[PDB]
Amino acid sequence: SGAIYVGNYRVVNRHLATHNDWANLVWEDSSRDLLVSSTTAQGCDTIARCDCQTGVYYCSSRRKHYPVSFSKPSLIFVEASEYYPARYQSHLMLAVGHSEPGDCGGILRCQHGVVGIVSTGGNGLVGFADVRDLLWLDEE
Ligand SMILES: CSc1ccccc1CC(=O)N1CC[C@](O)(c2c[nH]nn2)C1
Ligand SMILES: [Zn+2]
Repeated sequence: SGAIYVGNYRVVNRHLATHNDWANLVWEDSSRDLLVSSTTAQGCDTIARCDCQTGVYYCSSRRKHYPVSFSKPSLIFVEASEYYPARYQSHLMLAVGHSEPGDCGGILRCQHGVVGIVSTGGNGLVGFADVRDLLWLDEE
């Protein structure tokens, strides 16, 4: 579980998106595992606009924030699960770290702000859906 609240938007994992997210959809991308929906109140999370490769992420399976080195967003092959088949997910960044399915939504952050949220995992690796290129989230 977990979301980003920036302006009048809510960013969640497309596979965890609620009924109310679809009844107010703004943008969604199955290959990115991202879904943006509309909120009534203003959000206060700042999105990082940078090329940072070091940061801190929340892991709910450990009630802990872990510092990590992560690769740049890339087209990475992801194992088949009950939400998606085995395919290449785009804008994905991998780090060596603990990750469990219920961890999806935990924010990855650098000194510039919010980099993304947990999307993939297993094998002692944790994958994050980058949001630093969705420049429109700030404006409108
Ligand atoms: C943190 S995910 C994880 C952690 C430990 C083990 C396995 C996983 C993978 C998983 O169960 N899923 C469920 C949907 C998934 O998040 C996904 C796929 N593509 N985009 N989102 C991958
Ligand atoms: Zn940064």
